[PDB]
Amino acid sequence: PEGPELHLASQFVNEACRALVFGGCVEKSSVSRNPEVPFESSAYRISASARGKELRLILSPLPGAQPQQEPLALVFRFGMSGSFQLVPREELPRHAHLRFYTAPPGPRLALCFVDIRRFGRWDLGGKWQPGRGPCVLQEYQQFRESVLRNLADKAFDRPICEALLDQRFFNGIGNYLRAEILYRLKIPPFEKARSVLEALQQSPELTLSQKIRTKLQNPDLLELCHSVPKEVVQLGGRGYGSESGEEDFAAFRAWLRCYGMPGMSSLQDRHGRTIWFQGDPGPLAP
Repeated sequence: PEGPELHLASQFVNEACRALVFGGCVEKSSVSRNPEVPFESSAYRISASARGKELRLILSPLPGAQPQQEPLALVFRFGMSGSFQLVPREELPRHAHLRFYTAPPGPRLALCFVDIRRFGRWDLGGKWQPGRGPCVLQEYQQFRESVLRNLADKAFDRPICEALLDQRFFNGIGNYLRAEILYRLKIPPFEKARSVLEALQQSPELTLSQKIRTKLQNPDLLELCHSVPKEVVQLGGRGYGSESGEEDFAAFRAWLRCYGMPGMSSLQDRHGRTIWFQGDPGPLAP
């Protein structure tokens, strides 16, 4: 999954859970190879945030809850089939591998991490993955600066379509977004990454008037690494976790200009991931 989905999933969790009280233990399926979550509280609130391709839950005991329990953070990576679902307690999905149950009063519900393929992962603690860079959606200025300061890194000797998947520098960008972003600027996917980005490197250097004149109609690649996934977010509304998936995917399908589209070219990169593009593949093409 890519950054827009993580963000939209966090939004869903937070808003669905804002007034719910959970209670008891956190239950893992026997089959899941992820870690048991040691946690017990009579009354706790669940909140979420996202950063790139990760989602962080925070489990926060409420006043007077027993036994004593510190807040506990958990960071998820969904994999191909992971999701969060809020379901009636008697309707637990088959492949609900981690579950949180509401306490009374009110209907008996379960927040579930669901994942048929079992490629999703969680770890104990709030820590984001070591080395994953700033989120392209939520941390744009730090993301941009981390790329520009580090352009001498060997990551930028690679073709731009491969560098766009390096999560140290483009946390949140995956295979559909790299296609869409490079297509907007018609940058060949196998141009050398540093050659594409060099001209951006060394705010209130240029004034707003000067940026309106020269930059507004000419967004750069790092700008688009933020704005293109923001389009998907806006498009997603509050559909995550609801019954609107058929309408939502039809809208997504219509939004794509390049990925998987008729007439576009495709090649395999060094990791066997398919890059979609129009026109010249660039000099470093296989």
